[PDB]
Amino acid sequence: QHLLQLTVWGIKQLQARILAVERYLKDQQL
Amino acid sequence: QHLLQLTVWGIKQLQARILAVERYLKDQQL
Amino acid sequence: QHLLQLTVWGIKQLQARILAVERYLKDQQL
Repeated sequence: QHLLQLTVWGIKQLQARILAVERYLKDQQL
Repeated sequence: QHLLQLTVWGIKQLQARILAVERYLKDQQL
Repeated sequence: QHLLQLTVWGIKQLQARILAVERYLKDQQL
């Protein structure tokens, strides 16, 4: 129903996925 | 014209780019 | 105040973070 709210949530989900990738690179020492 | 529609599409495009990175890490065995 | 404007900016910020990851993979030769 509230698509703008949904995009805010979607952006947060994608932020968490990018953060997990950044952290993975750090943790695996690339 | 419909900027909220455009942000939905943009989020989908970024999702595909993050997915490609996740898959690359897996495929290259990091 | 203008949440749709804010999501456009947020998407741009996430795009820059994904781009930095893509470039990192290239530069580190994975």
